[PDB]
Amino acid sequence: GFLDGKRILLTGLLSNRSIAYGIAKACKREGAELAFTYVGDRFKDRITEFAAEFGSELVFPCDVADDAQIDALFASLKTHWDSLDGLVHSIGFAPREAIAGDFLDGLTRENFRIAHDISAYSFPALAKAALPMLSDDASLLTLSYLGAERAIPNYNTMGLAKAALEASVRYLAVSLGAKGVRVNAISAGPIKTLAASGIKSFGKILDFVESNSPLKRNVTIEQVGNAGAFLLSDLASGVTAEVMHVDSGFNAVVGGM
Amino acid sequence: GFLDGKRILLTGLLSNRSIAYGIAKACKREGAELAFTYVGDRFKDRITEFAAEFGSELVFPCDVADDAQIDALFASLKTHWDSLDGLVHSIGFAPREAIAGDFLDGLTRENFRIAHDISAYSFPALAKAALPMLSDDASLLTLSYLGAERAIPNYNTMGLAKAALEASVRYLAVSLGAKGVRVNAISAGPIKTLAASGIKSFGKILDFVESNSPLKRNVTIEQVGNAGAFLLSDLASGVTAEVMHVDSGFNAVVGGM
Amino acid sequence: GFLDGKRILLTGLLSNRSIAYGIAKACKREGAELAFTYVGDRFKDRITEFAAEFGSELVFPCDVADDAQIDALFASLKTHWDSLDGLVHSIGFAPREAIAGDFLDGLTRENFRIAHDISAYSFPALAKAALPMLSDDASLLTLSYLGAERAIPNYNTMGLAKAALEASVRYLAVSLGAKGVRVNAISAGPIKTLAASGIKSFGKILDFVESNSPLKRNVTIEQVGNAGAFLLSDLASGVTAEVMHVDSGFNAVVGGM
Amino acid sequence: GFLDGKRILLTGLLSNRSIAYGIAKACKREGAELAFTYVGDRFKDRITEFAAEFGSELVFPCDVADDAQIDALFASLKTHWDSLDGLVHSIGFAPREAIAGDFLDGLTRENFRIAHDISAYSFPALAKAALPMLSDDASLLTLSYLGAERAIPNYNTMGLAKAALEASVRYLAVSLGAKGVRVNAISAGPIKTLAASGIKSFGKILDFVESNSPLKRNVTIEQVGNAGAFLLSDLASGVTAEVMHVDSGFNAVVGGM
Ligand SMILES: NC(=O)c1ccc[n+]([C@@H]2O[C@H](COP(=O)([O-])OP(=O)(O)OC[C@H]3O[C@@H](n4cnc5c(N)ncnc54)[C@H](O)[C@@H]3O)[C@@H](O)[C@H]2O)c1
Ligand SMILES: NC(=O)c1ccc[n+]([C@@H]2O[C@H](COP(=O)([O-])OP(=O)(O)OC[C@H]3O[C@@H](n4cnc5c(N)ncnc54)[C@H](O)[C@@H]3O)[C@@H](O)[C@H]2O)c1
Ligand SMILES: NC(=O)c1ccc[n+]([C@@H]2O[C@H](COP(=O)([O-])OP(=O)(O)OC[C@H]3O[C@@H](n4cnc5c(N)ncnc54)[C@H](O)[C@@H]3O)[C@@H](O)[C@H]2O)c1
Ligand SMILES: NC(=O)c1ccc[n+]([C@@H]2O[C@H](COP(=O)([O-])OP(=O)(O)OC[C@H]3O[C@@H](n4cnc5c(N)ncnc54)[C@H](O)[C@@H]3O)[C@@H](O)[C@H]2O)c1
Ligand SMILES: CCCCCCc1cc(O)c(Oc2ccccc2C)cc1F
Ligand SMILES: CCCCCCc1cc(O)c(Oc2ccccc2C)cc1F
Ligand SMILES: CCCCCCc1cc(O)c(Oc2ccccc2C)cc1F
Ligand SMILES: CCCCCCc1cc(O)c(Oc2ccccc2C)cc1F
Repeated sequence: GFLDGKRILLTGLLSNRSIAYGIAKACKREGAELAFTYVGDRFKDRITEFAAEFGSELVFPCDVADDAQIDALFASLKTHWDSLDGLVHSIGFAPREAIAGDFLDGLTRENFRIAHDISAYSFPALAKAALPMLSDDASLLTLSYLGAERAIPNYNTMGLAKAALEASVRYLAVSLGAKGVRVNAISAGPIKTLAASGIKSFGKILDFVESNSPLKRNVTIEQVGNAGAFLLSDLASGVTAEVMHVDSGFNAVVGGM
Repeated sequence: GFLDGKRILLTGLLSNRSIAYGIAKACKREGAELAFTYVGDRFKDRITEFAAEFGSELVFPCDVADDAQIDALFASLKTHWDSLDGLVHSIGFAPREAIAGDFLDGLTRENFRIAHDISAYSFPALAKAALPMLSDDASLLTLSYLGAERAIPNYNTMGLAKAALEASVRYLAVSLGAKGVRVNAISAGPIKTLAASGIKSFGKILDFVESNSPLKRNVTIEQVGNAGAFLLSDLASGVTAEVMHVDSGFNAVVGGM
Repeated sequence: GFLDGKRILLTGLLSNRSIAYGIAKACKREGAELAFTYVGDRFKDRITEFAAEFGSELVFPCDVADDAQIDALFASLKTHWDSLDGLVHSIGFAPREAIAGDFLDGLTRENFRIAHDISAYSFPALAKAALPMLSDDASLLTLSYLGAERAIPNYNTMGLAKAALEASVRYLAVSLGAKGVRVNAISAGPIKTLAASGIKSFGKILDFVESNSPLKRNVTIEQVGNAGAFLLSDLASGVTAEVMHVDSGFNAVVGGM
Repeated sequence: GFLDGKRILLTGLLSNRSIAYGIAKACKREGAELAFTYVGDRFKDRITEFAAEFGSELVFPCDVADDAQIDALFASLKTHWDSLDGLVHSIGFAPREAIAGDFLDGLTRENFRIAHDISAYSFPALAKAALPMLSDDASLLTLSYLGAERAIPNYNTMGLAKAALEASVRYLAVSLGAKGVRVNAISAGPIKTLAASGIKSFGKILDFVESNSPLKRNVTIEQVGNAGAFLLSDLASGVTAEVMHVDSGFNAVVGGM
């Protein structure tokens, strides 16, 4: 397959509906060797099973709020892999009130700080910590959403954090590019994941995308997974600093009128 | 003039080269009544003189790192003005290392936090605190830079923060818009201000814009000031959620080849 | 006013609902001297009355399909004005079928040709013909619509032509910029004009913008007019190659969900 | 491979440096069956050899200036293939003067017409003619350049045509999407092809991209080819109406300062 030999670390594989699961499944199909992170000792068994499904026993704890855990992740990974070819950042968080209702009602300094710390900062932070072991042709991928580009109801503080995240893709691409490393994002359409059980204006958004997207259907984690596998692969060696929409074309229309 | 009767609070007027000074001068010319903020007791005399130049004695301290000072600013302003028609956010900061050299070398969690706190969060934070006294036709303006949209050498962490800031313009526009309040940014070209004495890759950027911009010249604080006055005025009542480039058209070209 | 002394030629003033009428009214208020074009001998009396309303008797025929008429327009204007400070291009056309229903059903080579000839080519063609008499600080303005940027139902072939038009703003800005001339567009929201009595999916779009735009209201020709006057004026001397949205912020949201 | 069974028609394969050749080579590797167009009887032998290199004897004449040839192309193809799964539009032309020097000097109505007819109109025209035989999961791909988005010296009239072309990608995506057909573009970086021997400001642009792109290298037809194969494949079933940059990240920076 087109990822034969590539060794890829995936964050954010929480359930079999996680975007990271679709990415994991596609990467495994195309021949990659995988390793996985988790947060909280209670998910250790679950992530261990997922890893074994993908022929892997490489699982490591990493709460990205913690500098020591970020450093320890790569120290641990390095005892198995002398080099890293891929990194999937599929991590996000904002306090409930900061992604519900009116943008200002949910705005506080702490809510802003946490959302940007976990959803934006953590991507280049992982990149920096991984750098000494990145292969020259490594590829780093993060996940964003159209709320970074345009105001979408309820997305609120997460829209700000995703905008910073997309900017980080561009600055990372420049920092790491002379070495040969690529950095991209996928702007994925709505998919019913665990994170989506935050606000269900989600049902409304899901219906709207199905009705108004050019393909008249919502995307799947298989479709996002395949796009992800592509970006992580040498097939995409000409592509960096890109935010690729995998959203049935929804971003490109004015819908609903 | 086209701002007759409008009462406008300006942050960030540090010296007579400040972008806020150009905005202040243009607003005053067009008939606005002005008030000003400052940071640190040592600038109290200087900002007091600027205010008097613009026919004003309304000066208030406000370090935007401090919730109590943000709240106290509007409590103080309210003892003079029962309503606020305009707000100019012309504030930014990142630690020196976070806007010099390689993006990852200057990246730390604290540097990221501070840059986003001061340069991005503070805009909607001031908006929220001002809201109870905003007039229905009020207009809020912030200042951004092309580094939000594309990777520019040295801008680094500030590029991420400005991207979040531009997103905040869109979410603020939605939150405040049903009331009638407008929220916009100007993406200004390089201008030799006190903030510009950070990294002088500035001389290089300044030369490059002069050589490659469509108008073959750098912008002035008078030009940014006039665009600002326009946005704060009822002339711009159809315009909100916009990031307007005032940069001699530089953003629209691929230059230097 | 801020256009005192400026001499501005306006195309496209067809009725008192025309966007050009709002622009004309705003320019006249701010002190400009106006001249006007028309198409077809039957509109000569009507445009003559409009011109007199704005203190002008300067009216000239110009079908932009015709090279000879474009050249003759400026020869005629030059017998009155030795220089031209402003040009408003507020002209568009596509055959009915090319802006109704399915994009491919209405697509023919001739429909494509006509739409691009009249709606896109004519802007830089007028600029080129005007160039020998343009003042160094002249300002050229055209009108576009969000359908250039994103696919909007029914807009179809006009979306392609407006995309080419917006590109022409950028290339014109470079060509004319070293002289000092500025070139911009306003991307206006829907306004019930004569052109809007093409397809009334217009009623639907109008309702959708009112319901979903940040300001929760449609724009007016007064609002587009004032933005236009600003762009044509020295207030906007820092602004070129820009496509400014005057659409109540509608472009910046994902609405309707 | 990931295009096994897919039947793909490629236009624009002129020499072994053509972007279409890289696309052809990648599609063939991934298992596609190919057919090819050519213009002018003198290239019949050359295109016949290329086709045989890719295991094909399916070659057809098609000058896209001619409606009858467009219709005859698909009538001919249909005698071999009852369905079409992919279409690569890798065609462009503007008269020499319209892509050299100053934008207005090279601007004429005929130059504008020809550039838009051949470089923009021809894409949806081929789509419309192919439609009756397109498979439900078909994928249509065109090639664009950054000059559509920003003004690049010399690109001039072709910048306008590529902007219209990118808009056509969005309108085509909507028209064909309910059926299930996808439509995308690749915005490729400079590559030394036969078309590039127009103006050699090309050497300058090539050097500039190598020096300033994040990956510090120019793209290859292999890299554009692989991205193309991806877009034409079911791996990209979630992706439509997209303009994907394959340009070493050059679009995402401000370079050269
Ligand atoms: N589901 C969608 O509709 C959608 C659309 C566009 C983008 N995205 C993005 O895709 C990414 C994945 O989300 P998802 O949809 O797969 O939902 P998910 O719940 O399956 O994945 C979210 C992950 O974030 C991880 N996470 C949260 N806080 C963390 C921390 N402090 N340290 C480490 N990990 C942490 C969680 O463990 C979880 O694995 C997110 O960035 C999300 O923003 C999702
Ligand atoms: N000068 C340029 O080239 C340029 C270009 C584009 C955008 N901008 C932006 O314009 C805005 C104004 O900068 P400037 O160029 O006028 O330089 P400046 O130094 O004159 O203004 C910066 C202001 O930020 C204020 N500030 C910093 N920390 C603060 C805090 N904690 N609380 C309150 N105020 C604080 C300073 O007091 C100062 O008044 C900034 O947002 C800047 O990012 C500047
Ligand atoms: N009305 C809207 O909702 C809206 C929104 C965005 C942009 N626009 C654009 O604003 C501009 C003005 O349109 P409008 O809304 O004021 O409607 P309008 O009917 O009042 O103006 C259209 C003008 O195009 C002129 N025109 C058509 N063919 C011509 C030719 N061959 N030569 C010279 N002039 C010709 C007509 O004479 C008419 O004056 C157009 O470019 C339009 O695309 C309109
Ligand atoms: N080479 C680059 O740097 C570059 C960069 C970005 C985009 N592009 C685009 O990629 C596409 C392919 O160009 P290329 O670089 O492979 O150069 P090329 O010369 O190899 O391909 C151009 C093709 O256009 C075809 N063509 C011209 N007129 C035609 C007509 N009337 N009917 C049918 N075909 C016609 C030619 O036959 C030729 O095959 C073009 O659209 C071009 O604009 C090229
Ligand atoms: C807000 C209306 C539409 C949002 C749907 C798309 C979407 C985007 C996401 O970034 C997403 O993941 C998160 C959302 C909020 C907080 C944390 C995460 C991981 C989940 C999700 F369903
Ligand atoms: C990094 C190369 C080009 C940057 C020049 C434009 C510019 C943009 C700015 O946002 C600016 O103001 C700051 C920059 C860094 C940190 C804080 C501020 C206020 C100053 C400034 F000169
Ligand atoms: C297609 C749905 C929304 C379109 C509304 C906005 C609009 C945009 C326009 O560019 C416009 O003017 C024309 C439209 C088609 C053909 C010719 C013109 C001048 C009129 C008009 F009402
Ligand atoms: C104008 C300066 C940079 C242009 C380089 C990239 C490029 C873009 C193209 O679209 C291209 O193909 C054509 C260019 C002009 C006319 C016709 C074609 C096919 C060739 C080409 F080298």
